[PDB]
Amino acid sequence: TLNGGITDMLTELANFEKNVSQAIHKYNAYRKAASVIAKYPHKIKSGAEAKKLPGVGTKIAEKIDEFLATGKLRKLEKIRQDDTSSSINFLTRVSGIGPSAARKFVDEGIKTLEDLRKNEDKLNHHQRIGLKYFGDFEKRIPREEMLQMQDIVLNEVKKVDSEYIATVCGSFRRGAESSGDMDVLLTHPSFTSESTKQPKLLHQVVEQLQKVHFITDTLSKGETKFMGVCQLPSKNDEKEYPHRRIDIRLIPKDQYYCGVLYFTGSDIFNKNMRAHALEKGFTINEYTIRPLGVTGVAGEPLPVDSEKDIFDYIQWKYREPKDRSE
DNA sequence: CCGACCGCGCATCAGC
DNA sequence: GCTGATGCGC
DNA sequence: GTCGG
Ligand SMILES: Nc1nc2c(ncn2[C@H]2C[C@H](O)[C@@H](COP(=O)(O)OP(=O)(O)C(F)(F)P(=O)(O)O)O2)c(=O)[nH]1
Ligand SMILES: [Cl-]
Ligand SMILES: [Cl-]
Ligand SMILES: [Cl-]
Ligand SMILES: [Cl-]
Ligand SMILES: [Mg+2]
Ligand code: NA
Ligand code: NA
Ligand code: NA
Repeated sequence: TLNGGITDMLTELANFEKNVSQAIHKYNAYRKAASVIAKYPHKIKSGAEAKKLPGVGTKIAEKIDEFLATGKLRKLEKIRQDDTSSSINFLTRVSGIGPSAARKFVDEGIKTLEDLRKNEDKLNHHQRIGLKYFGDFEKRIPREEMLQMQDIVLNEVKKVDSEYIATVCGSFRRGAESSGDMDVLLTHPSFTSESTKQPKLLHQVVEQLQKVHFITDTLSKGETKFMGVCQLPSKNDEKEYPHRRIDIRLIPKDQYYCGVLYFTGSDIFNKNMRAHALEKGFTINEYTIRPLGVTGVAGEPLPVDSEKDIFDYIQWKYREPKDRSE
């Protein structure tokens, strides 16, 4: 929060480009700037000072001067005054409603929460759940609750099969004192890059968690990726906990490190690392790290036995989870 | 300049 | 039914 | 919107 004013501005600008302009590269350009500045250990005094940092160009330097000088940005002031922009930005806050759907709904006259509610018929399954838990999904999850949730998930998983290994990643693994959701990496010895000796591996876990009333809804579900809703159990007479978003990813056992790396994030950290990888002649995905042949085509997976091996391949000093929050 | 911007699972759709 | 592109999200 | 070659 040392430069909280500036970073909030950039993020607001990032959201505008993504949601309203549908300019994904401008979106990421603003995010990178916000990130590098959030990490800057000095209270910024000028755009020029800011331009020294990588990711901050001329355009953003100018905006920072305006912000430092007036405490606001006219460009944003107008965006906030624009009804269409405001409506699209809001609608995209519903899980399942993206830039396209948001703009389309506004085109039909659906611009508010009230509107969405009386038009459920026009929403797909995911969007319907996103609306239902609109309020809840906006709430943060205290680490204390993340710990209780972890306990439930690991123990329930263990009940299904002692050989499953469930790892909580995302901001939680990065040591965050609060998280936006719960991210679970799952592995079973019967599922490897070599073969799938047992079907319904993810299903079983999902089913067990639904049985105990932990998982309450499903946004989407496939063979290796579950995306849904969960809720901690409340005691007698106490208000129940808010519903939380939960993602579960089943990854081949032998590809755990690339998997835990990917799911630990952050998303921006992953983008930076994968980009750096390319520059170093490698391509990284949640399964493997492969070299780039002279042609520019990925080669065979390289041997990995720790998160650090991945960092070594691209000549990056290892960075603990707590330091990957970009 | 100007091309590149990480990589991929699931839901949905049009076209065959 | 299938494949492929697109939307959305992680 | 920003970067490198
Ligand atoms: N290669 C990519 N990896 C991505 C991307 N988005 C998410 N991820 C990865 C890294 C997250 O930690 C992880 C979980 O995705 P999530 O959105 O939950 O992020 P995080 O948990 O880090 C969080 F934003 F901090 P939260 O508010 O939930 O506490 O998924 C992406 O665009 N590319
Ligand atoms: Cl763009
Ligand atoms: Cl402003
Ligand atoms: Cl691996
Ligand atoms: Cl791969
Ligand atoms: Mg998360
Ligand atoms: Na710069
Ligand atoms: Na959304
Ligand atoms: Na998540």
